[PDB]
Amino acid sequence: DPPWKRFEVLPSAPVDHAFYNTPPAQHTRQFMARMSKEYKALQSSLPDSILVRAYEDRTDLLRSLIIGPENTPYEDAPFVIDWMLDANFPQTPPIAHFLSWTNGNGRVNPNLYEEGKVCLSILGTWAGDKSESWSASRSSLLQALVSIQGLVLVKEPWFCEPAYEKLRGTEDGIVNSRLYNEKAYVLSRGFVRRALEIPLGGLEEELRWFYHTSGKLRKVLGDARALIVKSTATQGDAEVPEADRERAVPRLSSGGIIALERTLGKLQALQDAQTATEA
Repeated sequence: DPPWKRFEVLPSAPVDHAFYNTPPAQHTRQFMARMSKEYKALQSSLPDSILVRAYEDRTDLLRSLIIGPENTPYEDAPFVIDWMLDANFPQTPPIAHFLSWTNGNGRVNPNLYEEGKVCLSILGTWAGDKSESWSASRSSLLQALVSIQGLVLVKEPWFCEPAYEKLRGTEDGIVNSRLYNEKAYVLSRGFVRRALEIPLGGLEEELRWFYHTSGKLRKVLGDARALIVKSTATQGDAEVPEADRERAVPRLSSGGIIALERTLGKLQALQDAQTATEA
């Protein structure tokens, strides 16, 4: 009944799930009691910006949706991860397959690979970042999901690359952070397009409610169009205006404008179809 429920168990894993064709393993006797604790934590503590779906028929598969936070290149865009808990969960970390709707352009974040890999210590896939290593007694799916939102979908993701952290504040790191954020912003807009063009199993009504009923597609379109005007006004300038400092995405290049307007045609076409169906 609620249009935006943070945690729900649905009847059936969707056929579009990344792990739909991997048959479910047996799991230990303690697995189901552990999932009861995991569900209780998701229901109690997921923020409004993270949806999770579990399934009655596949107790080893989950799908999550994270909305990009405000004043990041990711703002208002949907990030979907398909999850598997293997036979050894929770001894072993959950397995993440990120849906990278990047079309060969590269990564949308240094830790979110185009083939689906998520590099975080809490997923057992990276050594020594600010997310803590996985362990059954400390860790949870909830903690994994808030680590992605809190440590990956950040304001200046270019520094998620460990080598580059030493360059904060420097003239080159500032320039490269802006260049990176311009690209992540344009690519993230394409994530809104993909999530709405191709119905996502178990998340169709939620996405429609967020982008249509609650007005976030209007916001995405308005923000992009306002950014095209400001980018046209400042296309030459050697330095960004003072009020636009501290903005995650202060301006776009000419090629980014064109790229963004390609996506706006598809996003406006989605709004137009919705406005039709309401007549």
